[PDB]
Amino acid sequence: ENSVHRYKKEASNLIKLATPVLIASVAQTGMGFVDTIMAGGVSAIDMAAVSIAASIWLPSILFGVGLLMALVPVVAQLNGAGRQHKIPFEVHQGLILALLVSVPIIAVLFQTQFIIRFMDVEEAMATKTVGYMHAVIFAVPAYLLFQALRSFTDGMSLTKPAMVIGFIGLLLNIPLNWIFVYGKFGAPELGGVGCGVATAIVYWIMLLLLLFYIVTSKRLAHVKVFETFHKPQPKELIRLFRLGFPVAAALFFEVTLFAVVALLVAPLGSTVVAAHQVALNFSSLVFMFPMSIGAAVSIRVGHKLGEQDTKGAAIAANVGLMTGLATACITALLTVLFREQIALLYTENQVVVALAMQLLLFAAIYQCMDAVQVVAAGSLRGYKDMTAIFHRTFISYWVLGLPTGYILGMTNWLTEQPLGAKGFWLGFIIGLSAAALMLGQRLYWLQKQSDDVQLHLAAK
Ligand SMILES: [Rb+]
Repeated sequence: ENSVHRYKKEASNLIKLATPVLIASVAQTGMGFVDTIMAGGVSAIDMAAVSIAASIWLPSILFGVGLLMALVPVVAQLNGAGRQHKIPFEVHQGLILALLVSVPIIAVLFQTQFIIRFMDVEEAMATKTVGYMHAVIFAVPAYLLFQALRSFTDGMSLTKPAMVIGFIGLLLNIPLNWIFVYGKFGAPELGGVGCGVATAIVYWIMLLLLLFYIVTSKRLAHVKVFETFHKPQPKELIRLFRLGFPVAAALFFEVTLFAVVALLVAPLGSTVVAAHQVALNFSSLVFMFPMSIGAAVSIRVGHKLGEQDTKGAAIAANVGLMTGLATACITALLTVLFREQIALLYTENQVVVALAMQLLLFAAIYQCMDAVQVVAAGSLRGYKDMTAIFHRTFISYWVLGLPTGYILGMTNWLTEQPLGAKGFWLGFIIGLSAAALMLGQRLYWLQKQSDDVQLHLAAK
């Protein structure tokens, strides 16, 4: 029984979600730069590049409040095989809040879009172009919710819709852009106006997968149909909040903090690229990896949580964990080689490859400890309120990390080190391996007794 049944089902479960979830990222990122940079990038005169950049930036924060409307969707809990129903209303409910948020964000949207801060050039251009192409990315989150139930939750959990709008999504974007970003066959557009239009068509397709793969459930029924408002479930939404609030600010409010530091500590040279290029890019993607595992094990841990209420921990926990280290490990320890050519990455010259190669190094290891931090956290703890204190945990490694890490760049500015820039980039890792330690002492919390339905007695 020891490890036998563990790695067995552990392995399985993870992958069924693994491959799914992974490909999905290829959507986000894949589609992301694809139709985005491709056209509105080397076309609106690179004024497509930097312009559309700040564009979806603002959105970045937004999509943030969006994950709040996603841990709700981990609520794929009430199907521990138990209430394989009651979820339909639980869901419909979420979806509502979906809109009840996108709008609270449209505000921020329209207005600042008209305000920017300066008048560079992205103004007019990106500004309102993607501007109403953003009204588009409000109807997107609605779909996002669908994904909640299906996509990830997938009724019980059959994360397949990934590759659905996945391979299908990115595909579409491409030509939709072509003809629109300029193409012309009813109207020829511009870069920002482009990536943007491509976007309208996105939540379009998304809806497609929405209704479709969901109310069609080629395999199941036990679905939706009649729904309604709510004030107390919307108080449970205040729980969808007091669960989603701990994630929204976390990952994204933090997203701003992330931004903060680096920049602040980005005047440390032309390295900007080194740092920027290296770290950011490559990493971001390897990060994309362990995060994949998370929501898998996060949901996977959340379904096995609800059956006989067995040992999903050692499983989902000790499993998911054990493996991301591989991926982190494997990706990290494979990363090592790829420096030089990876370095290339952003098509240029020697431009940092050396220190880049060095900075490159920093990432491999981050990916490592980062991985560990992700998983446990957002996943196991991602189950519920842990999300509340996984959040606390979040900033614990933050303030400690960064200031410690910048003051590491700055320790050069203090004690002493071979390169304050690279090195400060590093202090950041300290943060992630630091917080990564933090959720470990969240070691289930005394593990689970019957304080499990207690988490769902404050979550139910
Ligand atoms: Rb990061």
